[PDB]
Amino acid sequence: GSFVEMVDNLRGKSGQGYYVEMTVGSPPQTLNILVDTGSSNFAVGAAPHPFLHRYYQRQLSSTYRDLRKGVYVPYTQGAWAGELGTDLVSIPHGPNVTVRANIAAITESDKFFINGSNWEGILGLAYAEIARPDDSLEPFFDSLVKQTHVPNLFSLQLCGAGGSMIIGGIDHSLYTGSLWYTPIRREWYYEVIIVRVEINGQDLKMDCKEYNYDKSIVDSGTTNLRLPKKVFEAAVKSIKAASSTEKFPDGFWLGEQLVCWQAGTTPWNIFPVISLYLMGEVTNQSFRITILPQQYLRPVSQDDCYKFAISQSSTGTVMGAVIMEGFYVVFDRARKRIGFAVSACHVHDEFRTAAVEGPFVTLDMEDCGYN
Ligand SMILES: C[C@@H](NC(=O)c1cc(COC(=O)[C@](C)(N)Cc2ccccc2)cc(N(C)S(C)(=O)=O)c1)c1ccc(F)cc1
Repeated sequence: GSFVEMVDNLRGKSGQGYYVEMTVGSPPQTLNILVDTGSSNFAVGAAPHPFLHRYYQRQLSSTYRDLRKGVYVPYTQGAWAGELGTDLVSIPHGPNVTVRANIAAITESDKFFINGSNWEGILGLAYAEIARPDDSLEPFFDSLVKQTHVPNLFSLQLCGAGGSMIIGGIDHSLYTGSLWYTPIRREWYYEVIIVRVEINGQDLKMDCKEYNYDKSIVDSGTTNLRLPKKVFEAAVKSIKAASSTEKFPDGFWLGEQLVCWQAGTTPWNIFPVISLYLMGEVTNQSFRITILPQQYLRPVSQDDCYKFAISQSSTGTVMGAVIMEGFYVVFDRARKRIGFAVSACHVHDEFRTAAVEGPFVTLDMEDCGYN
């Protein structure tokens, strides 16, 4: 394939975030940067921190331009403060371009950086609406598309227990079967609409408005599949019922307790598959993505310890790495849609595999979204 030099450009594996190398300033300073579709700021550690191996030294960059303005970014998890500026930025294993991008130099942070994660900054790939301080701070990908001829599209293959970020296109070696597209409802987060949920083929039978209450977003920088409280509770009762060939403590289903098995003995087969039906591109048409326990049970000697990685949220549905590790995911910004196909690297067994299937007939899907 023609995008071959972008294949395998992501690292992670320790399970603490997927990062790409980005080269900033002049002379070059290369740092490991978290690939984050749940936010819209490009920011790098710019001062020593106990969890950082390296950081951005602005004094050493001749092309750095201080915007003389501060920035504070609080996330769902963690927060940071820094200084705004612009500098030259390239991705040595991404597109063959260099852009002048907004960069936040992080000087202070709380519960943001992760010990042993090996990433030192974050690349917010969502839209300007959710950028801080405000939507006038052009996100990196917006700069890329305005300044170059790189097509307005990227795609992500996250390989769980690195992966690929293809910028400007799609690489067919990264997936099997067909790509299925769901509309981006609104360009702020990567917002989508979930129309039905099944556990082992059994409908959860909740009003679809509950699935997207507040919103449903795709976020490569969130570990879990996060579900609204009412949805989470129903899903857990259903998953418990379907996996009742063995029992687990209450706190396991809450993420508070881990269960471990002897190496290579995890009874994947006793846990159900989970299907999310997403709005399709044609009227009354949907498709479904199906994940295995290998996706939603995340590994933490001779002992294989796992955390249940479906959790509750009060800010709507978040399709994090639990979802993304099953699939090659196409963020087709030019056509305002997100595609899913079975990943060439998703973790599975000889009996079951992740799936993307359709089409299905689903009526009144427009009703499912929150206003
Ligand atoms: C970086 C790291 N991400 C996390 O640990 C993580 C991140 C968020 C909020 O995440 C967010 O608010 C942002 C938009 N992704 C920004 C961000 C905040 C902090 C760290 C990195 C990026 C929430 C949660 N949960 C509350 S949870 C346990 O329900 O998933 C877990 C990660 C990402 C992907 C992976 F495969 C593995 C680790």
